[PDB]
Amino acid sequence: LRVIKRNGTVVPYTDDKITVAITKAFLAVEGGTAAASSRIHDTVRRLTEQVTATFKRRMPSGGTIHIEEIQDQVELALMRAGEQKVARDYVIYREARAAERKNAGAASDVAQPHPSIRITRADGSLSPLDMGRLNTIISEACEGLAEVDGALIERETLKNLYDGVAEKDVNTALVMTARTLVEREPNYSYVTARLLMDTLRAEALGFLGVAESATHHEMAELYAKALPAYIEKGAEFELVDAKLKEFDLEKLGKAIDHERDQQFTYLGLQTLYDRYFIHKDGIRFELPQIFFMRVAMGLAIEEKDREARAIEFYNLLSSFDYMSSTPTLFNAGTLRPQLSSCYLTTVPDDLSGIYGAIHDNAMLSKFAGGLGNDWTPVRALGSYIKGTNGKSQGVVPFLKVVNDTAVAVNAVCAYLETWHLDIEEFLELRKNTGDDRRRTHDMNTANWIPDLFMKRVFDDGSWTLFSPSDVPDLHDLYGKAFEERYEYYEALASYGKLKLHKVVQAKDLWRKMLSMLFETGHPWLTFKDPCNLRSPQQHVGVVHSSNLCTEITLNTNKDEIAVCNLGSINLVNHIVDGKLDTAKLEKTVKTAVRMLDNVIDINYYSVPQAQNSNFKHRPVGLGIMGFQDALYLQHIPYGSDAAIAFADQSMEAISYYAIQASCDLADERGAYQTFQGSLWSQGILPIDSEKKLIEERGAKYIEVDLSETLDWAPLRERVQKGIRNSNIMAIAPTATIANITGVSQSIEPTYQNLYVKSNLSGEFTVINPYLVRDLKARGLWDPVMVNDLKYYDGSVQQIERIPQDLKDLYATAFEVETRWIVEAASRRQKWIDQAQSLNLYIAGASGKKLDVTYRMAWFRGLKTTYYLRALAAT
Amino acid sequence: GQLRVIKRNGTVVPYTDDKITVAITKAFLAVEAAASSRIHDTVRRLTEQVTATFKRRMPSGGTIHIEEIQDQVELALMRAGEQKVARDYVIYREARAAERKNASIRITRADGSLSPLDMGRLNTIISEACEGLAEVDGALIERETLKNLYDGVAEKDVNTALVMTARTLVEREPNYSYVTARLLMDTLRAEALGFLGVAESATHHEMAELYAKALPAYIEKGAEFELVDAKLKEFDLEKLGKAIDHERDQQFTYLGLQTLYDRYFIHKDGIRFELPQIFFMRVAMGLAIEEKDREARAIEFYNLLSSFDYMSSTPTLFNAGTLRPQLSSCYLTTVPDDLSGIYGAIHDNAMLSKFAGGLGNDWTPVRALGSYIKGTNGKSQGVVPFLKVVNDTAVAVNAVCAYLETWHLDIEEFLELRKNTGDDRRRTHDMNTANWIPDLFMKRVFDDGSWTLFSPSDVPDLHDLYGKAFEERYEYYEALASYGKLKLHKVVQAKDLWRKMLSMLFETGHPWLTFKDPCNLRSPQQHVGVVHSSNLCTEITLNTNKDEIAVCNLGSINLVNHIVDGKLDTAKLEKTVKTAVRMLDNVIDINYYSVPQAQNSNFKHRPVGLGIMGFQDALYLQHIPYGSDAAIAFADQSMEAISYYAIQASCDLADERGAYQTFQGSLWSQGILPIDSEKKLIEERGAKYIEVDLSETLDWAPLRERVQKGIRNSNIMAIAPTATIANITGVSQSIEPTYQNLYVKSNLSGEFTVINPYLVRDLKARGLWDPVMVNDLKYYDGSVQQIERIPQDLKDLYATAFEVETRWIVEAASRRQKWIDQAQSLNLYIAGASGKKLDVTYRMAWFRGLKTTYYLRALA
Ligand SMILES: Nc1ncnc2c1ncn2[C@H]1C[C@H](O)[C@@H](COP(=O)(O)OP(=O)(O)OP(=O)(O)O)O1
Ligand SMILES: Nc1ncnc2c1ncn2[C@H]1C[C@H](O)[C@@H](COP(=O)(O)OP(=O)(O)OP(=O)(O)O)O1
Ligand SMILES: Nc1ncnc2c1ncn2[C@H]1C[C@H](O)[C@@H](COP(=O)(O)OP(=O)(O)OP(=O)(O)O)O1
Ligand SMILES: Nc1ncnc2c1ncn2[C@H]1C[C@H](O)[C@@H](COP(=O)(O)OP(=O)(O)OP(=O)(O)O)O1
Ligand SMILES: Nc1ncnc2c1ncn2[C@H]1C[C@H](O)[C@@H](COP(=O)(O)OP(=O)(O)OP(=O)(O)O)O1
Ligand SMILES: Nc1ncnc2c1ncn2[C@H]1C[C@H](O)[C@@H](COP(=O)(O)OP(=O)(O)OP(=O)(O)O)O1
Ligand SMILES: [Mg+2]
Ligand SMILES: [Mg+2]
Repeated sequence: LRVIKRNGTVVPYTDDKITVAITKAFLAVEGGTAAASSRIHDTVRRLTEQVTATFKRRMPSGGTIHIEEIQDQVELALMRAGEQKVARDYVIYREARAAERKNAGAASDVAQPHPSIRITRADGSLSPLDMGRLNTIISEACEGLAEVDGALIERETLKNLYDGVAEKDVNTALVMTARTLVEREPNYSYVTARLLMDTLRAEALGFLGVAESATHHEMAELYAKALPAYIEKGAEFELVDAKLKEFDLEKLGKAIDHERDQQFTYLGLQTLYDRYFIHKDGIRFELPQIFFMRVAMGLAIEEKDREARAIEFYNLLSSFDYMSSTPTLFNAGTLRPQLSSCYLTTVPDDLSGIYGAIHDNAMLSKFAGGLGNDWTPVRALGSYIKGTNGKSQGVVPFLKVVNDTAVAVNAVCAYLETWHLDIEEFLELRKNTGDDRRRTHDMNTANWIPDLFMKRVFDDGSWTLFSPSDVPDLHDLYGKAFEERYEYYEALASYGKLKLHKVVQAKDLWRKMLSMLFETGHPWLTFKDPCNLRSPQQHVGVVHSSNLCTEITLNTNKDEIAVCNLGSINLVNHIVDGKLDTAKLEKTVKTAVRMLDNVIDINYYSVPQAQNSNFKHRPVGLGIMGFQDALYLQHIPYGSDAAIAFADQSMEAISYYAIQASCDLADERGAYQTFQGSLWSQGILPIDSEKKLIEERGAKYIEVDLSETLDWAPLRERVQKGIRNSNIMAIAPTATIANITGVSQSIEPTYQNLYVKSNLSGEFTVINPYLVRDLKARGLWDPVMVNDLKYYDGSVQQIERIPQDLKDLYATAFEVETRWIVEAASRRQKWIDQAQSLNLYIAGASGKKLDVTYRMAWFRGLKTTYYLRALAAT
Repeated sequence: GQLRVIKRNGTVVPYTDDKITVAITKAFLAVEAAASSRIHDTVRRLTEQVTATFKRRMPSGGTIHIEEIQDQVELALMRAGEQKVARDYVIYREARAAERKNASIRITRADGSLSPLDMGRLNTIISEACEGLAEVDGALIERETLKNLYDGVAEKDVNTALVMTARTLVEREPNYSYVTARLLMDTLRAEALGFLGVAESATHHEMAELYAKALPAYIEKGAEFELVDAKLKEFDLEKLGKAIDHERDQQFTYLGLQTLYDRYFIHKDGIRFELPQIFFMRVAMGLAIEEKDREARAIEFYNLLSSFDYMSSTPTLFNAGTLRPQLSSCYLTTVPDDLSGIYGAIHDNAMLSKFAGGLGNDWTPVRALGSYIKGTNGKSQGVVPFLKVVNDTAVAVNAVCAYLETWHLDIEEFLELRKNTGDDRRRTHDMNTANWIPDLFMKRVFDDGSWTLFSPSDVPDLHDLYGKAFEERYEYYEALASYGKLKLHKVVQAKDLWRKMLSMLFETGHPWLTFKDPCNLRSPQQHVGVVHSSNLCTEITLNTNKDEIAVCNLGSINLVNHIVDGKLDTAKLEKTVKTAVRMLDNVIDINYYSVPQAQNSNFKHRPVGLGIMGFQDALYLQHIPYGSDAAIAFADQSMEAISYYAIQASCDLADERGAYQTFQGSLWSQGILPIDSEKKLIEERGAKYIEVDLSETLDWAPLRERVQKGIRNSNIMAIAPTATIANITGVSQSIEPTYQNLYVKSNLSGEFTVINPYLVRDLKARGLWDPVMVNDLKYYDGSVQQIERIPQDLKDLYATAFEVETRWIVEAASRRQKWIDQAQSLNLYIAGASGKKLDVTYRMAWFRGLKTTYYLRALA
């Protein structure tokens, strides 16, 4: 055994040097009277033995170890023996002599580090790294952001570079060490996006022949030069609609604001660049502000004032005040643009029309469309079939054809009404096990529940199943009319005059519905009668189901496939110093509704009955997003009366402006064809729809708040003169567009304040930017807090240092009681003419808890519910 | 209690685990990115350790300093092996300490009002607490206590701070034990005098006048609440108040005063209103309640108790002077061989244990497994199923020791009743056990003979026979059984059973070894009964029958107070013994008897048991090592003188009160004193099997002549364990050698290390007491054998229990037993664990004429 001295030399391993060292430390804390002590000597030689033994235990016949490796094991032996005073003075003294070595080494230091790395160009030529341009992009990137250190990033980058780096991976190196900093300061996310933009500018501009490279503020003059170059190459490759050349590109080139690139989060820019920016040969040649300008232009190709409206639409989009739906963003400004990709259908009870509906499913899904299918009219197991002289097997064998079409065309949701004789088989279609002939693992399902069924649940009544072919009028009836006609058929079956039927207990079927929702996630629960009694289009059709995402309530028939034309307001951009900017909200809603009305005319239609319904009724669906983040800005916890109040009044405000905007389009473009007879014609607004719903169903089964903070009487008058759209509002999921704009999803509570993305190199944690901002004000943002958040997967509950006001404000989806989410949705639904996609989160998971929850959802006048997220751990 | 942390700048905050967790976590994070997931869990363990250490150090709460916490955090990290984190914690902590160095008090009275701290009174109570003590520093106490105070500190917590400060200094200078006690007295005075209303507070000097005022108030208030016998009002309370000596409160050690305050001083609604000297006067008055000259005897008894020259037994201290006083709580019974008497005996156990009494049960007469029962036509299952009922009764009434003779056919099951594993129906985990060993059995061991087991129902006379009559009769039954004339029996080798007995004593601690024949042959009462067993603690040898439950009336002499100038003070010793024997004879008459068999035996035979304590300390004051012939001679001659004065005292009481009812026929009437009965035992057993020193130093012949004229007590002497009364008087337990010279008292008040005060005094006298010596003693757990600086004479003197050869203990015990008419509780200590060493140890105990042995404390 030998030891590597501090500097090179090798010497034999001598226990004495260890024994002397430890003895020095004992004699330092004690006096000299400890010099001759059997105790010290016995202790030291014991510590020296277990140290020397440790080196023997890990190695065979001799070896070599570092001098510091021995010092560490000496401290270990002293420490494990509980020698606190001797161990710490050993550490202190040892560190004092390390300081003298470190300092003396720095005094004798010589400086060589030079020159610089040579950046390799694409053509293969070497070039010295530009330090001036490197400082420019990182400074313009840290511009306007707090607690960001540009010099810190430049130093950490400069480390991981080698002679012969390419300018390609010099930017990625800047990005790599920029997102590693978002964990301790979220504002680096903006810095990370601004650095990545440098690659995009070089990529796009170099492709367009404008410039081989450029900085941010250099875009103040280059965005106008790049736009006409972009349109010319875009149309050349048939990636952009040639009609866009009819715009005044010089005027639009000046309207572009290059500073809005600074708004992007890293995730938002990645999203657009990966999937939305136009490209050729893998090269993205569409820059972000030109992307927003393309969408604006595509939405204005038929406006009288092309440029003025295009600028109005570009300003709304590029500022993140509002964001068009995913299909609009992707296809606006391109040939035959699919601007809407959400449809509702109803399937007729004949074989030709069944397979006509299968055919429509395939065509509508050819470009990623989502579908709701009303299958209630199709006759159930045991029904007679003339011509065949046999008996039907019901809807499920046809749903299997639907299921395999969805697989073949690359989602769809089937709806069935609760008295349908196939309902029991329907509830089990998504079980993991069992007969596969009775499963549709690639198709969604939803219950179309009449009020009467829930009434029978509340009252422990019975419930009769029928085949629709024996009761063909029930599906189209609703409200009192349905309940009278249904009880007539019920009495008929009890007197043997309607053979094909099944009597069950309503509570038993209800329990089966909730257990399948819990076990399989399906079928979802949607309510037929509020969707129909509150539909503004009752005079010209019937709502036969909702859509794939359960927020749309539009009529369907033989000649009408309803189309959802969607967009969402960004509530975050309408919160100022803690308050809702009522004034700015009206301006954004007015422009949003116009853009959505334009979508109807520009949209390219594949099936004629989808064009027919859109042109006849002109429904749109204006939603919201950033609700949870808007609560943060007001310091309102989602589980409070104050959040329920904000949800009520914010929807009432948007609703007023949205309805008012539709009146303005009616003055300019004329009311939609079927306006005459609609609820709007009768002066029955959504707030009035709630009142009549309570009258119809009865206060015994529904209770909803009816408060109002605005004056609707003047608007209730102007609406009767005409509006442009049969439906205005719908709150849909906003997965992509919330990520693009950097806000929370629609109305969802935060699912978790922390997530650990891991998809390239290492894993990068992302923490709720609002949570960290509040923890700074309290002075509670530090390394230990970060280590606690990871341990608790982002939950601020049960960490002592956070005060209770923040534990409540940053409660996660599974630690907010479900009643808050339902009551909030209930008050938003008072002002929405369609519905809202409502995910529910339930910890504890019991059939009892599901019962009280979905009874409450119905009792509070909700039209739809969506996914159930259930945990049985609590 | 409330754990309060004192900041670096005086302020006070509540104790919060989180502060420690955050600090330790920062150090973990300073070292390390993916393996950082285990930080939260390991840190929470380390925090829990630290919090548990302060809970264990301050179970009732208290104050603590930041730097004290910091040191416990470091120690916790260091013991866990977190070398990287620990060293980084140290470096950072020192860095901040470097940075820091460069860059009034009011009290909350019980009524909630505030007032500045009376510095003047604080100086006086500290100064008066240091009176007469060397190496005590009143200024240090004041400065160190002030560091632990703060603005708004509760009144009581000031005294607590004083007591805690003084208590930690006990390990540096033992006299601080007296300081700690005297400082504690201040809260006792305020608590008691405020309750009685004679004063709201008082200093020690003020008690010179206030004790006399507080005695009448105490008797009246106590009598009113039925906590004191109303007859104590008949005493001249003025004359007894003047007799109280306030300076005797300055004698208390901290442990002794704390013991009296927690468990003895009369209390009402949680308030002790009985002060120490009043406590001793109540006991004295309680023991003098039937005396002709009540005041003179009460003063006589008060002077004996309050001086610590002698201390009555715990039950006497508890209950003397109260209504229906249980002054004795130690009993012996014998269980007859019939079911009604078996359950009568169990009924007696419950009744006698109703107030913490201890019991010795003789179960030998109950017939063994296999015996015929004419109740039915079945077989007995032995004594153990009934011992199970005894066990459950001890548990339900919560202390009981069952005795079984060595030929009993259930003995092998009896030997295993305290094993930790096995069938619980063959175990009695809450009941003690002891062997009742005949001399013949040991003779068989010495000679490697056989041994036959019988059921007592076939040999019902053996248990009461002893000596040569037992041996003749036993060998008759032995031969009778060898050829079929005795159905139920079992032959074994005596050596094999003896090995099992010793193996069970070592592995389970039970059963103990006691010797039936020395107890009976030397009993003064052989003419009226038979000793059937010893008691719970193995020091008492008294007769029992169906009409007589024996009662132990006990007290012990403090030998420390009878050594002056390194020599035994026989004049003072004579005075102490005479008064002590009187007090014990009074206990018999005053004691309330709930069982008539107990009253009958006490009134007929009037046995008492005067013992000793402080023997080890008495050796220190003479510089006599326990392991030396000088210790044997002191053990011999000190008990000889005590026994002489005690026998003389009992003659004096017979002159005054009459001899006890069964005196005629006793060994006393035959002129057979304990020294004579020892010589008789030698002749009876045979010199081959016993050897005891028979030297005398006193002139016993005239006393032998006087004893035959009449004595007051059938038995006089017994060395009991003195755990509590030795702690009250601050002396070593009974005859035990020092167990350890250094240990950690882990009380509910906190923790403090105690160091042998005689050892510290001798080391100071030689200039060897310093911090290095302290750490040497802590390292070696009090042992001085491996400390080179300590001279050899002190190494011998301060050897501890496991370092004194067991032969020394047995010989000293053998010499004491020459003079004692009953027995002595004798613990033995064996460091070398082996059956061979156990064999020679307990053979020697029998061979040296010992009556009993007690616990075996062993190591391997
Ligand atoms: N022969 C050896 N074998 C093993 N460990 C050794 C040996 N010599 C030294 N060490 C270890 C034990 C101590 O922790 C430390 C010794 O410190 P020290 O005696 O000062 O030696 P060193 O390497 O620092 O040289 P120097 O004499 O200048 O101090 O290194
Ligand atoms: N006064 C002291 N207090 C505490 N520990 C000490 C003291 N003196 C020595 N030691 C311990 C810690 C050191 O590692 C070792 C002494 O070796 P020493 O050579 O003086 O230090 P070192 O090896 O760490 O540095 P260097 O040799 O470079 O001066 O023993
Ligand atoms: N061969 C078949 N296999 C399975 N289902 C069938 C078959 N033929 C008909 N059906 C089902 C599909 C429809 O739900 C229902 C009605 O079928 P359809 O072709 O429309 O007859 P129909 O409408 O001309 O006459 P009717 O409705 O009066 O019986 O029967
Ligand atoms: N209230 C408390 N309860 C328990 N331990 C505490 C408390 N305050 C501090 N500590 C202990 C835990 C660690 O050993 C150490 C941590 O020091 P620290 O948290 O910095 O307190 P501090 O007195 O130094 O105040 P600060 O550092 O905030 O000025 O002190
Ligand atoms: N960076 C660190 N490295 C190692 N240990 C640390 C570190 N930070 C804190 N600790 C440990 C030791 C510190 O005493 C404690 C945190 O207390 P801290 O307030 O930072 O210092 P301190 O309490 O010793 O002095 P002060 O509080 O007066 O600044 O936890
Ligand atoms: N039912 C029983 N179960 C167990 N042991 C019993 C039972 N009855 C008696 N014994 C035991 C208890 C004694 O040790 C022994 C003698 O008891 P017991 O029959 O009451 O005495 P005895 O004197 O009245 O009758 P015996 O004529 O048999 O001596 O038998
Ligand atoms: Mg060195
Ligand atoms: Mg600190």
